[PDB]
Amino acid sequence: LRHTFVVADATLPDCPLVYASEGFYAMTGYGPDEVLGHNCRFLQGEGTDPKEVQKIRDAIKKGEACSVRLLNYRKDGTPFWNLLTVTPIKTPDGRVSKFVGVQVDVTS
Ligand SMILES: *[C@@]12=NC3=[C]C([C])=C([C])[C]=C3N([C][C]([O])[C]([O])[C]([O])[C]OP([O])([O])=O)C1=NC(=O)[N]C2=O
Repeated sequence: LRHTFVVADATLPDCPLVYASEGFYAMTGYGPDEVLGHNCRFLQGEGTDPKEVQKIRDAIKKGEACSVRLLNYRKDGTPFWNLLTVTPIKTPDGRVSKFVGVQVDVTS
């Protein structure tokens, strides 16, 4: 099934995206110049459920995995439903270094 993939740097305080797959840029309409070095939340908009945004904010603080269903918006403003799974990548000393994300457009 079609999916996209990003990597966030958890050594920086606000988890900026440091790598994105070609499908991520193609699905959202943003280019690497507007994606790299930024937190993923720019994809959110009016109808994004803050209860689910909270679930990811908390899971990132606690360094746990998480899977939420988020209303996101393309660059041209049109919406799409984003099934998002965030996975923590730890160093051998237990510290979280990166977060990785699989995003599926589940608008069907
Ligand atoms: C975004 N994908 C995504 C991928 C990774 C690896 C991580 C760590 C986060 C996301 N987010 C969410 C965003 O970065 C942030 O974690 C949340 O908005 C909650 O934090 P705040 O401080 O804003 O309450 C993703 N958010 C999206 O909307 N779409 C994704 O694809």
